[PDB]
Amino acid sequence: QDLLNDRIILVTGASDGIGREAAMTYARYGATVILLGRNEEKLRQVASHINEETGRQPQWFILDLLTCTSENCQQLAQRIVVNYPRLDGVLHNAGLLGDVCPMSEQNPQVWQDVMQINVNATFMLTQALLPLLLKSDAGSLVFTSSSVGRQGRANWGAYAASKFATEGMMQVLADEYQQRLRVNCINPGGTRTPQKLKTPADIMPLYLWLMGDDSRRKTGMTFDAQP
Amino acid sequence: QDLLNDRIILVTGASDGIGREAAMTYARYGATVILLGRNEEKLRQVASHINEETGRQPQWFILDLLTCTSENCQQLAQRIVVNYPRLDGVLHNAGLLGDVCPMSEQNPQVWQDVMQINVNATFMLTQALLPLLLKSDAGSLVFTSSSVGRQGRANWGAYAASKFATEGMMQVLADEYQQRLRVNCINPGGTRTPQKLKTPADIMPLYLWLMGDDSRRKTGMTFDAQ
Repeated sequence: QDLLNDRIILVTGASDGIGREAAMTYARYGATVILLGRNEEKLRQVASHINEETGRQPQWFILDLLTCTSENCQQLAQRIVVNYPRLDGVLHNAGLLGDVCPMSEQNPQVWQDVMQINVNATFMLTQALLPLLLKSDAGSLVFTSSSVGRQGRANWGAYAASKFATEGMMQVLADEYQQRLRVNCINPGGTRTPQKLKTPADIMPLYLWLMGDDSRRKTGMTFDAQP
Repeated sequence: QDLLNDRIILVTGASDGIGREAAMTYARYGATVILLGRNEEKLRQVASHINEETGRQPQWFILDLLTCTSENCQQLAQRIVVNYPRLDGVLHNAGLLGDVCPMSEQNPQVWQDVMQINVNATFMLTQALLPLLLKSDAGSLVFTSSSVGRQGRANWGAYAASKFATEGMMQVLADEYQQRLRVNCINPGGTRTPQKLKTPADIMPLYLWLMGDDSRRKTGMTFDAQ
């Protein structure tokens, strides 16, 4: 089907399970996909597979969210502007889980890395990409949340803190961009990272819906890809 | 009165604003207060005023949440252990507001600093002080939140993200320390940097209540001062 024909969508963390699947799904539904990640070799392989499966070859760009500066993000936007006239969607799928252990045991360097990737670099990249999103007829900006971004639970430490921060950033952005951008979060749920869990392919309907026109009047919300 | 007699309470950001008022109020109600802050001159001043009002002189310790490492926080806790048998309360009042302006205009350096102070260093200091809090009969740990930690609103940028993170941290801690610590947030609301708004003295009732016995086994909650 053709939901995303003539839509240009950037996917971060594009080499991991959910990111790869989202990139492939968007391409299957007609999108021009841009892959972002740390490792050129993994991105090239993802792009090659998408091309084989869809006839569409995504371009890719390198950014390491753990260490990037705002200037690096601005340079990435500049590279995008040479080849693309707008972004219709940005899916922020990059992330670090970090330690799953009590607060008394959480490693402080790991905590700082989780916050730096999930919150600070995600913010910096969003800022760099807002002008391109504003050029869409209806840009859609999607962050990745978690159940522990809405109710903190024991052992989830930095990840929980970072996903609450993500919900808050999303809400601030949605308020600022009423009638200009749609800004929402997806909680993928527990995914096949065991036969008890759903696979990334199973949770794709919500990923598609948030990028297609059916969700144009939806902003400021957090959605569960499962339940 | 004597609500806080024989309670040892550590207050961060004690050298000004709400922190200074909370330290002075707790001491007036009988607490043994420990002042934490970045500025020695100001901490000495506050300690001197408290002594004038109570006849008991609080100790102070220097910690700068913008710059401190985990090891610095551990060393601070070692210094407290030399002087004190437990902590009955920790009130995290230190924070940075940062930029109030649209997300497209937020300065990324200021954003990083708001997150470092309000989230990372607040976490690292909490971690260092947990063993002391567990030595209380009923330790109470209190974070500072905001209305924009529950509903994000335009222009509040890093502060909002950091106060959302603060609510999440509080909730994780409250879940881990069920039946062991009281862990809650206070949203002070709009207070003194203006003549129209409440002063820090006016919002103290909630700050006292969370440290006194009448709030025992209230945990995992966020309160408006309000």
